[PDB]
Amino acid sequence: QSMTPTIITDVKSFAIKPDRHNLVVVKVETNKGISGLGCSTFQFRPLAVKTVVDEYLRPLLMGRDANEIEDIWQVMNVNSYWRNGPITNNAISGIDMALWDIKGQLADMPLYQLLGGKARTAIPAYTHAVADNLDDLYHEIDRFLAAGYRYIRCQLGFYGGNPSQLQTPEEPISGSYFDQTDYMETTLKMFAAIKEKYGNQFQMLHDVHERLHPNQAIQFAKAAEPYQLFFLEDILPPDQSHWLTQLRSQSATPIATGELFNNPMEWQELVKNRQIDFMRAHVSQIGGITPALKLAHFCDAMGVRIAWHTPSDISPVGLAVNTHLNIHLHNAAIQETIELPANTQSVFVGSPQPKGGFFYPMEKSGIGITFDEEAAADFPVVYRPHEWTQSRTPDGTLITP
Amino acid sequence: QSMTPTIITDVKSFAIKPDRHNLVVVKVETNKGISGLGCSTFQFRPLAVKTVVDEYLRPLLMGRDANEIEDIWQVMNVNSYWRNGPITNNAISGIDMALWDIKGQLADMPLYQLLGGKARTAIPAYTHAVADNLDDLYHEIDRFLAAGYRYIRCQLGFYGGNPSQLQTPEEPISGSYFDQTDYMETTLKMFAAIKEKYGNQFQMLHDVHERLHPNQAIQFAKAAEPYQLFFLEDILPPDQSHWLTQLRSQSATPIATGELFNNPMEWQELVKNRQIDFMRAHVSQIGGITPALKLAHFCDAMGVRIAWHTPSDISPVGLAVNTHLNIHLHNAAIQETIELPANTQSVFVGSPQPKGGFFYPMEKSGIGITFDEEAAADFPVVYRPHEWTQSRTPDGTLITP
Amino acid sequence: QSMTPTIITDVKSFAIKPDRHNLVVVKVETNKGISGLGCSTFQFRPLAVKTVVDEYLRPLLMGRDANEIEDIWQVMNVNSYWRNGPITNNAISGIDMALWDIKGQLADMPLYQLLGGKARTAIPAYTHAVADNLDDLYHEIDRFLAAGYRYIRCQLGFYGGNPSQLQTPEEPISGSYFDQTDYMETTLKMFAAIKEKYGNQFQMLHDVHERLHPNQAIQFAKAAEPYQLFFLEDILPPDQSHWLTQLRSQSATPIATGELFNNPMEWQELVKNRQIDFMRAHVSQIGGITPALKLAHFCDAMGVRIAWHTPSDISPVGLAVNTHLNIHLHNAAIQETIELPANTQSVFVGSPQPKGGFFYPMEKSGIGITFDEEAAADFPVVYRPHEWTQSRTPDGTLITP
Amino acid sequence: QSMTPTIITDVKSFAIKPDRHNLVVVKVETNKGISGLGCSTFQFRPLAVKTVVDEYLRPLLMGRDANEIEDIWQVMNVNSYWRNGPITNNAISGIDMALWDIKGQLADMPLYQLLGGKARTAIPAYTHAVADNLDDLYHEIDRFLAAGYRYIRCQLGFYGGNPSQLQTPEEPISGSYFDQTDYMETTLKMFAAIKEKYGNQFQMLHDVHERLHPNQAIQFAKAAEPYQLFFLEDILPPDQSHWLTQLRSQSATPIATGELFNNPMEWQELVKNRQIDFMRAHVSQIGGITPALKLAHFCDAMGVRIAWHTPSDISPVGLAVNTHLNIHLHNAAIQETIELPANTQSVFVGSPQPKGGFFYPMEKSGIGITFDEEAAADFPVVYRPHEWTQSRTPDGTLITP
Ligand SMILES: [Cl-]
Ligand SMILES: [Cl-]
Ligand SMILES: [Cl-]
Ligand SMILES: [Cl-]
Ligand SMILES: [Cl-]
Ligand SMILES: [Cl-]
Ligand SMILES: [Mg+2]
Ligand SMILES: [Mg+2]
Ligand SMILES: [Mg+2]
Ligand SMILES: [Mg+2]
Repeated sequence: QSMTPTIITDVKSFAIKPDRHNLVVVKVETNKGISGLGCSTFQFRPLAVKTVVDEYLRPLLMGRDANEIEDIWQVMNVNSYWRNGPITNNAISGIDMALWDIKGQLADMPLYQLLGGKARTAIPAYTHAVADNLDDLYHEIDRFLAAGYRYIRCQLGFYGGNPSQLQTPEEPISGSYFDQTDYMETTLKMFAAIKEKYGNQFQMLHDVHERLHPNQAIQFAKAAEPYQLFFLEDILPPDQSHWLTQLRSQSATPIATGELFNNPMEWQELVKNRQIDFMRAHVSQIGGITPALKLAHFCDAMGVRIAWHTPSDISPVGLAVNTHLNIHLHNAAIQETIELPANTQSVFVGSPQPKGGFFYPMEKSGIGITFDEEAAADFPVVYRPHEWTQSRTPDGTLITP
Repeated sequence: QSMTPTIITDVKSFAIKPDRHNLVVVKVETNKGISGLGCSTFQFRPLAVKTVVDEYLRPLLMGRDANEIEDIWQVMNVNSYWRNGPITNNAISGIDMALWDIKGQLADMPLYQLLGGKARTAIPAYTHAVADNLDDLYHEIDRFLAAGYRYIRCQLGFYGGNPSQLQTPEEPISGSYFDQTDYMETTLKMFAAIKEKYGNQFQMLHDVHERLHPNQAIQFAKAAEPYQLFFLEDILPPDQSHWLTQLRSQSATPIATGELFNNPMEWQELVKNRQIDFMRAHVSQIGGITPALKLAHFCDAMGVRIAWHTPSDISPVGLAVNTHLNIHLHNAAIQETIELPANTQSVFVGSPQPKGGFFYPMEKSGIGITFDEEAAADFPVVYRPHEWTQSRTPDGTLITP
Repeated sequence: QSMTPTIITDVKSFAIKPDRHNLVVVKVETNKGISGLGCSTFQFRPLAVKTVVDEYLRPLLMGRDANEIEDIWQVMNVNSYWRNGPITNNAISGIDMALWDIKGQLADMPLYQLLGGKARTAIPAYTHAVADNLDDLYHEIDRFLAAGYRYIRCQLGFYGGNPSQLQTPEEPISGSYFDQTDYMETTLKMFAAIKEKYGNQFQMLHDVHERLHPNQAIQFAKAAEPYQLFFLEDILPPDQSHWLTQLRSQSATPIATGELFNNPMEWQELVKNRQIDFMRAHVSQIGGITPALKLAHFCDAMGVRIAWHTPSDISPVGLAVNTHLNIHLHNAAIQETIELPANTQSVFVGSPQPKGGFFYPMEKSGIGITFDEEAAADFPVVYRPHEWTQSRTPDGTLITP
Repeated sequence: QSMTPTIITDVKSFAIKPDRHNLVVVKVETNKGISGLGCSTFQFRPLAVKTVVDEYLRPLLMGRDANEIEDIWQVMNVNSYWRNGPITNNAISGIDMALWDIKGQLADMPLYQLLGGKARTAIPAYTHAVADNLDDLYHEIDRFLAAGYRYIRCQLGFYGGNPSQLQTPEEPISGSYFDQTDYMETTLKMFAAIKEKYGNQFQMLHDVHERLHPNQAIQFAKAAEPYQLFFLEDILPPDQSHWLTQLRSQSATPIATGELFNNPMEWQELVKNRQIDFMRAHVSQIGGITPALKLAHFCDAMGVRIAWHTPSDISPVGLAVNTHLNIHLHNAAIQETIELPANTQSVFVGSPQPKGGFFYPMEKSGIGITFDEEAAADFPVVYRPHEWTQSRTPDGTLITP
């Protein structure tokens, strides 16, 4: 034959914290001595993801033929009967990505080539500029412009912190407090100042990060329209996305959403009805490369573009996968980038980095990342309280974070 | 590197007629000595497809890097500005399939493995039973049942021929004549007779082949409901598919359509609105494997299944491609089959054949078909008049064929 | 009788290039010595159109009664089973137009009279002003205004060329490059400058030529609204025209589209739902005069107007046909015009030319064009690479051209 | 030139009653000695139609160029500012038809040839079988079957007459009385009896003639479904046609309507939304051939077929026009026929008659009818009370007739 079964002989998970974020990576070993890596990084619940991989997915997968990625994905997806969700899908993602890594290595092709080759020369990147005053923000923007970036996510002010820092009722419920009206006003002030100073030199992005009640979100998105953002992101929480119908009939601000999605019913109608311009799914949250390709193709049919969520809390394996998908998929639009720290580079070898404001194709076979098991051992998970997920308006209402 | 450019060094087309149908196949040669085959078979206009490949696609493609299938597809698709259509897309398909063949060979994987592996053990097949009387029809059905088929397309009577054979006005316009009411009545008689004789032993399919005016189609599809067909196919022509809205609200007969499609606007709303159950696209009519994968994924998002059109007028290259797609795609449902004649097997080596009513995965790297250039030379194109495409009702109205 | 059969005794095609564009014209001869001409001009695939006419339509048509234009159209339209598309329809168009030419000659009436007579005195014309700077653009506009034009298509800048001319990634994929944001900004700058200088002296048109992603198209069309264009054309590619729903609910910019259409499913919903103001079909792309009349009447029912695509790459036969249709149809709005060069006038006699900014009725019987077979012989087809159909944004993405 | 102006030198109208129905015909004379005839027959208000032609259309039209049918139609249509309606449109129709007659004569072509030639060999005809008992109905059906008819409109019982003939309140308001429940029950009894006796030998039609309240109409149409009528006609009055939405979602009975229409807003949504299968417009009620062609093309786009209203109260000029339209239009379905009496044949020469259940193309140039002015003089209009238009249910409610 030209191809024999590739038998899974081990499944391992590694929950580690080299730098600021808890990561989870999965390694699948085979009888051929070809191993694959995958990203299962859900930084807030890494121990729970590890439990799923070690106690449930490993015994399910042992002995199976890794060549059949599609069937294995389908099996994993429904294996616990109840399905979808952030812990469930991250565990599945690590396996699915590792199987694609293995297939690329067997083919001796980088992942983007195995998938059908490139759709572009390189994918544009965007960086993040955030400061509590305009002067410091301009300095960040200036640096990125000199580095070749033509797309920059911009935020003025910080929106969290002790209730002592703003007007609240007495004895406020503990949490991370901000004022929605101050957030909107300050951000519009920022848009106007950046536009006046930089004009067409680059395109702003901005992430509303579900800070607003529905009508506030609609008003804010309308107000963003004159500033010609590349996109305005997450103006509504996932379960109130239908409110976009009112916005879309009166505004042409470009809309991105989806980093929070982990269930197809969150996006099915949005995509079918062209209610968003950019799908921002986090690949591991939707269950890996297998479902990501299908989603990208569904979006493409509707003219919806892709901008996978690629935050600081992603492993270099997940970063590499997004790079391959972005080079291959015709409807990929942009690649979110945050600089990788030194400890992380010590554990993961081969991570892509932007060059002159673009990410170029990665050429090693498979995903292209090597994992140093021994170095990883020095960086166990460390518990974080992440108080920003207890976000409150001044009256003490717990809002979507 | 793990992978160097694969430079296209020739593009050849072969219009041939080994048996009953004019075929067109394309061969792409590379600097690596790896060649790929593709199907461009549009049996009614083979010389026009050959003109497009030889005069336009060859000079466009010479020297390009065959690894970049996605980019090359995008380039070909819009290259003549005006696009879509049966001649345009068949020419593109032959190239696209050949590039996938090359990529599979470079990977040393059969196409279904390169795409992500299998989603099933084997795809069910269906055959065709057609006769002008019930007794002969039963004999065909009996033979197929003994052979292991559980799905059989059934047709009673022939619907064409000289106007002398039915009541028409005097001096009828020349054409292939039939009576729509006789067709409907005879077919319902067939459904009832088969159901009484065979019950649940197999599932019938039936192809209406756009024979009907819209209300007739709706009535006929409703009348088919008690007979539990696997699907009822092409009840409406492509430009009147919106009439399905009336049918779908009052009937649950399973509906298949799409073999005629060669423009995404033919299916976009049908799929988005779940107005069909099975998409029956002819892969070469939609431009090859690249767009077929995207369409299958779009359909999958909506719960629509795939049953690629696989008639007698398809080359063994196109047949092999459908087999790989059917093994790989989770939403593939069934594979239409017609027996391959001896002359064809003389020119094409490696064609898949059903075994016990299923098609199994093909294991040679790439698509898996070898083409005998020398044998092909003995079978030039031969002009056919195909009078059945001049179909008329008794009054002489030219209807969709 | 008052009328005997008109038997088709030959069908000839001529693929020629007198000037800048490959043309295809068809000639139908009859037993009455009355011949007709038709336009089958698809400049990018002229040899393929010729193959269809010579190898397939000629034998189908020989001996038929040319009087029955409607039946012959219906026969041709479905003759290859699969149908629609640019090559298929252009071949059909040449025959259909020639039959109308013959019928007009037998009637001794110009085509517009045969169809029912005029609906206006003369159809307004529009010309094209394009330059890479405002000063040169104003000089073009000034000249057209003095010539009597009240409608002028305006474009500032050129949007194509070597990737060396803009910022791209290294080793850019070959193609014709432009920047969408620069295109939008420069065009809005043009609208504002022309409005300030000329005010109400004439109405601008502008052709977006499917350069934009969907949300960009919507934003750009909204931004065009204050400039009171006669129409804004092709803001979206044909398979993403549904995105107009979002635009139409928030903007009253006049929208034209359809030059790319060659399948009724591209326009059926757009027209039914009044989502466009002007239908810009290219008559030969939709299969000739027979389907053009039906489409114009369907549009008229919905209040949609007609502006047939009449570019430089049309034969004088196609130009004459559009002139007759524009004089006759109540909902015809405007006639796109580009000057005809000398070599072309050497081969075709009788071409209409605008006078004082209008086209007047043509008075010779039939279509009114004579074709010089001998002169045509001096101008064979010459292959063109047309790199503009390989249009890319800076990242290298192949976009709709 | 090939064609000079054709100047209108007189317009005459003739209101006559050769047999059972008041007819109105119009004659347009020209400077060329070519005259045309048109039908303005609105049998209930013939003197009012004559007033419009003689007092208003004649002075408007005198001296105009008859060649410009399209412009003249547009002028007539809006000439009284307020427009549409049965008297307005019938007057316009007579002129429009006469101008087409003139154009056909100038072309030396029968009207169907001038329009583009035939779409079929001959149009099927249907006759009417009506009796107050089944036996007499069967005798009518038997006779028509022997004559070659395959389509027969069937009615059992008569639904009108003195209130003495059914149960009513005392001192009933004068009118023509019937019982809706008796009508529905008797008609379903008829459907069942005919089906049992004749089966597939012919297809029934039935005209509900707006006898029913909306829910009754929906129930009745559903109940007709098993009987496979060619169509069920006028189940609802024109201003309650929207009630079809409920019927269409649960029934596939074929629906025809439109003989009452004289305003495009009556049909615009019905056709656009495919809520009817057959459009039954009375050509003179919609303003003549010019708007009839447009309506037929609009219907064709939507897959709606045409069956022009051709009752006994139509002039032979109107009958001839319908015959030409039915031979030419691809979506024409059937031609209603009632036998022409002897006095009428004395005044009009050239009337078409069905042969073996079909109407064949008419071959004289123009419409093909000659009018005997002298014979017409013997048949002045005679006032009729037409009590059937005062239709009442037993309680005395005046219902749509
Ligand atoms: Cl932000
Ligand atoms: Cl084509
Ligand atoms: Cl069948
Ligand atoms: Cl322009
Ligand atoms: Cl009136
Ligand atoms: Cl009746
Ligand atoms: Mg975000
Ligand atoms: Mg079929
Ligand atoms: Mg254009
Ligand atoms: Mg009626």
